[PDB]
Amino acid sequence: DGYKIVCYYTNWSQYRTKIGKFMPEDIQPELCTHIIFAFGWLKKGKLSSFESNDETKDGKTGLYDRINALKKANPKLKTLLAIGGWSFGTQKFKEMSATRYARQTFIYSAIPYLRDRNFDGLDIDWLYPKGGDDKKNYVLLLKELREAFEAEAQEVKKPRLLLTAAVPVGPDNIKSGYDVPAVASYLDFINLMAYDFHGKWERETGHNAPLYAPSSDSEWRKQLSVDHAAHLWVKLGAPKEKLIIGMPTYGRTFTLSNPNNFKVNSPASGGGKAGEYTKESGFLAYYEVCEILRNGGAYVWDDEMKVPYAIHGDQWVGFDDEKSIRNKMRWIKDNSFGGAMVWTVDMDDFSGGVCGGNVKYPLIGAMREELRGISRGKDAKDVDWASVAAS
Repeated sequence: DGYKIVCYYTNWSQYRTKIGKFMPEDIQPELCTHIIFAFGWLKKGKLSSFESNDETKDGKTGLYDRINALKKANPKLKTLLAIGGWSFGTQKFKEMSATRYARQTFIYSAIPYLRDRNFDGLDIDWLYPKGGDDKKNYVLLLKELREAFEAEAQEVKKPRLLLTAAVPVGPDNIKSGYDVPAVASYLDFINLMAYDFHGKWERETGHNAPLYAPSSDSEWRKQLSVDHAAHLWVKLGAPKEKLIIGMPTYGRTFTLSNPNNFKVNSPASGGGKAGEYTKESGFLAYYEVCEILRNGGAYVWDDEMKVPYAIHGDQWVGFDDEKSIRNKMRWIKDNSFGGAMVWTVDMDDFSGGVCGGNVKYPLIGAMREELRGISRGKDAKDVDWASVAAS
């Protein structure tokens, strides 16, 4: 019971190098209440593996089992397998949801797939259903999934498989694809993707996940905040306690058109340069932002948005730190939402050796501390970037 801490683990984090290298055993069993495995896949209309080393074969334990092995040390921990995401696209979801036969084919493939691999549930990450057909068919998919999960539980006399989904924060995306009252009814809980509010696809700097929109925001764009998105879902009929609010352990980066104009909503020429470990322009892991702040980068706290950004030369990154995360946890409690979701567990300072505070998982550890009252350790102090970094 209490607030949830829902952590996404991404299987491609296994390929990162040096400090970035992450494996299932790097997760502390007591860190999260739920771990979601990103991702499974779809083949011939049925739930399947993303990559062969997810599976256990011949002598060799796969990633699925290494993640689920965490439940031996913490029997209260729940695991789910996610299907979807950006690589997956939309066409495969369209075809799988379009007819009852295709939906049932997926569903009766999904139940044994999960049970045989000791998963406690399924997370749907269709990004995104769009238009009237998708809007109806998505509901039909969740309805028939929940239906079948309910029946299975009673027949096998085991706790029912959980059904969850990751959902968008953009008002237009929400309106086009989501019959919210029906969607919420069939889901156990809802992982609100409260990040990617801004990024290199825009011509000015903007924060990845502002709690509140800056005053320099046009009036369309002030809709783009964590606060506005979460309350929009409530207004549309989602129960507050089913809303698990996403928290990014990453930032979105820009290259400033002029290094002297570095505030939020400043002209940008494109994405920030790629980090060594995540190798993606416009994007940095939290521990990559830490490296910047520990090597000459300047830190700005925006008291309007209640989030920080960092500047180094013409490089600009909007990210979340221990300060903004704790304030967001207070906002979760003040609004009675269901808990925090994290994207991802593998981009926090999981080794505890990069950001300088010598605490493993400073960000997620802070979430657990604020929401579930569990200490990060005796002398675990937040990094005060205001004094540590430049200004």
